[PDB]
Amino acid sequence: EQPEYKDKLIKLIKDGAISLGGGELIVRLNKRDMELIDDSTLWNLEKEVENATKKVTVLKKGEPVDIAGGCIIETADGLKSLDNSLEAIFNRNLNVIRARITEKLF
Repeated sequence: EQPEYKDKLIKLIKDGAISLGGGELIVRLNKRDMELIDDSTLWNLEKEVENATKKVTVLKKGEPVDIAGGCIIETADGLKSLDNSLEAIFNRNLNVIRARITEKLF
C-alpha cells in the first residue's frame, strides 16, 4: 500500500475544518493523485464537517500542489493554506524563531 498517511490527509482536512469554521469550503486537493483519491469517499469526508461547524464541505477543483490539500472557501471570505509545504516550511519557521527565543529580550 505505502498510503499510511493517506488517512493523515483526511486527518488534515478535518483539522482545517474547525480551524476554518467552514460551511461550504470547496477543498482544492493535492493534485489528481489526491483528487481521485481523497474524493473517493465523499460522504465520509463531509461527516464531522456539518457536525462541529454548521454545514458540510464538498471538495472541487484539482489544482496541483504538494502533499496536503488547502481548503479554500467558495465565498472566499477566508483561505486556510493547510498544504504540506505550508506545514513543513512553516514548522521550521516555528523552530527558527523558537531558537531565536532562547536569548531574545534578555
